[PDB]
Amino acid sequence: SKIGINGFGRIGRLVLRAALSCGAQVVAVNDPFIALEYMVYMFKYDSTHGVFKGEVKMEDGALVVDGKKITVFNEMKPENIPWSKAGAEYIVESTGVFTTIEKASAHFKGGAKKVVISAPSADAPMFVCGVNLEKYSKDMTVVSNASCTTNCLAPVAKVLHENFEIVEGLMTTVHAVTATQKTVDGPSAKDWRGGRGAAQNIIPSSTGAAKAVGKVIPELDGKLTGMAFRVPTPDVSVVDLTVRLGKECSYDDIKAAMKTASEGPLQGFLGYTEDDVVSSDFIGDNRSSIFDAKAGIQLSKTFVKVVSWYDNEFGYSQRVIDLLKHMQKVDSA
Amino acid sequence: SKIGINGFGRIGRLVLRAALSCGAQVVAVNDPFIALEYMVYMFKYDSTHGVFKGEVKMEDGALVVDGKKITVFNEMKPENIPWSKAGAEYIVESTGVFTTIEKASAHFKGGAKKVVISAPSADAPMFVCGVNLEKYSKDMTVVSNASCTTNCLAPVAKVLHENFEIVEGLMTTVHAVTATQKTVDGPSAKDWRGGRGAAQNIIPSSTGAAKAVGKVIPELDGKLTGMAFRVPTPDVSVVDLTVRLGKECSYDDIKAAMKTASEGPLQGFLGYTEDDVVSSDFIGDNRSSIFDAKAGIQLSKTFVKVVSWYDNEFGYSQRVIDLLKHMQKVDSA
Ligand SMILES: NC(=O)c1ccc[n+]([C@@H]2O[C@H](COP(=O)([O-])OP(=O)(O)OC[C@H]3O[C@@H](n4cnc5c(N)ncnc54)[C@H](O)[C@@H]3O)[C@@H](O)[C@H]2O)c1
Ligand SMILES: NC(=O)c1ccc[n+]([C@@H]2O[C@H](COP(=O)([O-])OP(=O)(O)OC[C@H]3O[C@@H](n4cnc5c(N)ncnc54)[C@H](O)[C@@H]3O)[C@@H](O)[C@H]2O)c1
Repeated sequence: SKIGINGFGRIGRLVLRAALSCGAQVVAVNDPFIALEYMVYMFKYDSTHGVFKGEVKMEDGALVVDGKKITVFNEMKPENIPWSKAGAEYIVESTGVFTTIEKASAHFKGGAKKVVISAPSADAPMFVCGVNLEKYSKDMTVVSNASCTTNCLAPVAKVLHENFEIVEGLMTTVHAVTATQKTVDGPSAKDWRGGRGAAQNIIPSSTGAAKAVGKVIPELDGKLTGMAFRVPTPDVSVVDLTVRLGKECSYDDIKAAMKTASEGPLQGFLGYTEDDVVSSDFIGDNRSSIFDAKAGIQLSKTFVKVVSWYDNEFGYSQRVIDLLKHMQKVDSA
Repeated sequence: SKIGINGFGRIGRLVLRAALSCGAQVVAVNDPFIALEYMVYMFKYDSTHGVFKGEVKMEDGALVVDGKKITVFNEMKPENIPWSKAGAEYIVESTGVFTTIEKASAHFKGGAKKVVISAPSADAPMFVCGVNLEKYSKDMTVVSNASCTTNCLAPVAKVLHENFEIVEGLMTTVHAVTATQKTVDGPSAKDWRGGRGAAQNIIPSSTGAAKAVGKVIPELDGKLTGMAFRVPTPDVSVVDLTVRLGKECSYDDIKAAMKTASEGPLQGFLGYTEDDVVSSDFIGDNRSSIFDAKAGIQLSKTFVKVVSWYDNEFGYSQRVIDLLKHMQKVDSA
């Protein structure tokens, strides 16, 4: 394609990494609070996933990724930052704060052209590879890729709602740690989630599963809402989902619905292991939304329980890249 | 006496809790980030060491810590922040930045007088219990309380030296705790110490061991040096040591010298016990530096290896307080 990145730190690494092996092309990297030498060791060496490969070294004004000429920009606040340099018309922002068109688009001034991001957003285009279909078209400057939780779910709905329709359902996600969770105990910050923890506590926490879903698959777009529980589980996570249903259920029926369908188009999204209680392995299995039958599956007529999953950290990597290609083609096509 | 604190965070809780039960009088803590309501829940709230009795509450812009009317100060930078104002005559300091007369006296600025600090202090009076003896006189306005490690350590010498003089001492800490260590993997900041962990991956690193020890009896100063190992362990900690000396030995012999002497002057510092290898229990055992014969022991005549215990969180506290009383009385005199 041809792109650059906000935040060498988690999501990025792969974006860069996946874009390289996974998808493709060339670029540049934007990270004040991480320097040249670092980019190398850092991106190369990561606790969750293992190590890199290739060569993680800097030569000429920059870092050499499988020699695919790459660079680092220090800058705080995109504007400040070039981006013009290299010509990375398609940009991926991990970030945190940076949510919404302004700052996103702002990016443009410094350079940019198209912007697609890691994280939900109230104002601005919202997306994911699952149901995205026709949604995104040239009209577009910027778009977003559903949260770790969100992207995973959108898929689940499809076969359940479309095939089973769906009325009234709620949820929880037992999760693997994000940047935000701290060691020992102490302060915290916004929306709180009491930042008292790490190794000691199973921590209650919330989310925008509804909104995201709805917009990803409106119809739904209200018939859902959610919350969550964080554990020391560093990398990787699973979700529990609840629903009531019009067409009558058979646990045999459901997991199958997904399976057959699963086979289908969806691919980078789906899964279905009858296999057997896999904890949280995945973690670089190489799967998008990926679910299973049995697990803690349970059944009755109009009411049922289902559970799918995540391998967030990474998994998100592949559908941003997934989109970047869709995006790429779409726009310039 | 009369005190105030730099940053409601770890040490402080106790700093205060203790000073409250253990020592006394009262205070007002300093912190732009940590707020009013916040404080009470926070302090009162620690899975690690526990939950507080009495009651932690916010009134007329003050915290009611076991009644004893209390103040909270919102300033970034001491100088900036009042002191005297609230009647805070002695001031302990909970940070690394602030270490040294520069910022130190600063507190004086706002309105202090006596300063006492969590952590070593190359520039300025430095100290520990055992050796702290006469050392501390009105002469000084500010003194530094050694690191978690160091205080636990200084104990070693005392016995090793007087017991065997000693011409060669070295060491290793099985450590845990401290924020910097970030979840998963990323930046970290100055000095390296790789904040590349938590649960997965242990982290090499060095600090306050040999070097400092000296001031608490330089005699030894030189015949020593140190480095440390950190486990995902939240709180508690163990030190290992090695030395060669003037002899007359047996692991039995040694523990005995320390035991007897242990009882002796030192008491609230030292120990012995036994209990095979006990464990990292001592998480609020209720003692300073505490060691054990058995735990682990190795022997070769003019050379042996030993181990000790320092519950950093809870431990250092008693000792700083321990000093707050000494200091106090010391100067007023
Ligand atoms: N962490 C996950 O597992 C995960 C999963 C899915 C989505 N996300 C999304 O990723 C984003 C952050 O997650 P991450 O762990 O991959 O990020 P990260 O915190 O590891 O990235 C932040 C780092 O990027 C660099 N950076 C670039 N621009 C910066 C700026 N303006 N200010 C400060 N630092 C800047 C700095 O090195 C900074 O420390 C969030 O939007 C989050 O919702 C994260
Ligand atoms: N952690 C230990 O086990 C241990 C043991 C002995 C000594 N110490 C000493 O404690 C200090 C840090 O360790 P800790 O975890 O016990 O402390 P903490 O990090 O975890 O305490 C820091 C607190 O100060 C606040 N703060 C932030 N910026 C500040 C500023 N500019 N001025 C004042 N307060 C500010 C923070 O918000 C937080 O509440 C170091 O000086 C260290 O040498 C720690």
